[PDB]
Amino acid sequence: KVFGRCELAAAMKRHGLDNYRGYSLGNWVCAAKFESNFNTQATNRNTDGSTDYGILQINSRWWCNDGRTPGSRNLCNIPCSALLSSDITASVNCAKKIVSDGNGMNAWVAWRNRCKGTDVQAWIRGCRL
Ligand SMILES: O=S(=O)(O)c1cc2c(O)c(c1)Cc1cc(S(=O)(=O)O)cc(c1O)Cc1cc(S(=O)(=O)O)cc(c1O)Cc1cc(S(=O)(=O)O)cc(c1O)C2
Ligand SMILES: O=S(=O)(O)c1cc2c(O)c(c1)Cc1cc(S(=O)(=O)O)cc(c1O)Cc1cc(S(=O)(=O)O)cc(c1O)Cc1cc(S(=O)(=O)O)cc(c1O)C2
Ligand SMILES: [Cl-]
Ligand SMILES: [Mg+2]
Ligand code: NA
Repeated sequence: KVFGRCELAAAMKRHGLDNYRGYSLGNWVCAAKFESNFNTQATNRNTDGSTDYGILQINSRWWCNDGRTPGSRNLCNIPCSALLSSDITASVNCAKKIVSDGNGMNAWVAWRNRCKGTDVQAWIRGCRL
């Protein structure tokens, strides 16, 4: 599934991401934009044998189990396939875990490089939230 910005902003808000650990809603929408282009099916391979999965490109090295990332962790206690669902619930809950574990949103490369210190509110303006 591919979200529009306002659609994703609404879903994320419903899932309690707005101001989660101090990060306003637009940060989460912006991160999803540059990580996955709002695509729940997005996957990207890493040089360490891990894979980044789903709307927020959560990786199999630390956060989920894909059965093909030797020696990795599964700190969100989920199959990586759950991060590829049309329903963003697993992705959102795992992202909360990543952030609340003390990693910040800085965990997300694309967010750090393209969202942090920008007008992230642009991502939600004009939406009917
Ligand atoms: O894209 S929109 O934000 O305009 C939208 C609004 C409503 C919708 O019903 C939908 C989209 C369709 C829809 C989408 C999704 S999602 O893309 O996966 O996020 C999920 C649902 C859904 O009907 C199912 C659903 C989930 C939840 S949740 O437990 O909070 O995630 C709540 C609802 C759902 O229908 C109720 C609901 C809340 C809201 S509100 O944003 O809280 O006002 C709007 C609409 C609702 O149907 C009314
Ligand atoms: O990720 S967070 O938004 O939670 C965060 C907030 C602050 C932080 O200090 C950091 C993270 C740590 C941090 C990370 C990095 S990174 O490697 O690029 O991820 C860089 C810095 C940093 O403190 C250094 C730094 C850079 C910049 S920049 O010119 O925009 O690149 C600004 C600042 C920095 O400390 C000041 C600053 C701005 C911001 S703001 O989000 O732009 O308002 C938050 C915090 C800040 O310390 C307060
Ligand atoms: Cl915002
Ligand atoms: Mg990425
Ligand atoms: Na893993």
